[PDB]
Amino acid sequence: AQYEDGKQYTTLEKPVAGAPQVLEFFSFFCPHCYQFEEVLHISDNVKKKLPEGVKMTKYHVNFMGGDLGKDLTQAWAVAMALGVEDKVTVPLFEGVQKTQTIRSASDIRDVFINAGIKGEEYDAAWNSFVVKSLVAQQEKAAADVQLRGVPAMFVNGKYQLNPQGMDTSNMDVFVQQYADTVKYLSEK
Repeated sequence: AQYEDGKQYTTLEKPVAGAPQVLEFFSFFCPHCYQFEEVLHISDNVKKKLPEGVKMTKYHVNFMGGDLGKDLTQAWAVAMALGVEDKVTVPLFEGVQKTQTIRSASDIRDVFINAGIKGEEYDAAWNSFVVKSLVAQQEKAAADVQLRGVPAMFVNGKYQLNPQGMDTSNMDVFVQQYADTVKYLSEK
């Protein structure tokens, strides 16, 4: 067939109950994640082809970058809580990986301040239990899909995208295949 288990995607031995319909994992420290988001625009290309009524969820991971990596997961929680993901994703990626001007929790906060989030608003979110649960949710989701690496994407808690089974020659053909595969999986 055109889409095959073991080729464009794999199937989780242990399907995740109540998982987000489309779940992406990343780290702001992850070079391939920078490529996925800032050059390939995988998330956005996936979103453009998704069926009506299918939401995309994106979680950060702790295991790269030590203390700062965890600070970044907490800041991503803040971004989700405040609904400002599309204002901070690019400057966080660039701050960590392009300029390398993000070296502490304060440097992360500066990105939000510069993007127009009020200091009081950021600090209240940062120290909130809503954000602590969002951090825990991200960690629990990683456990649930038995996550080994990033970037990664899972559909309906059942299927794992397998980019190594797709074409890598033309970036653009790759991105289209990846996006087409997520849409196929969402309808499966």
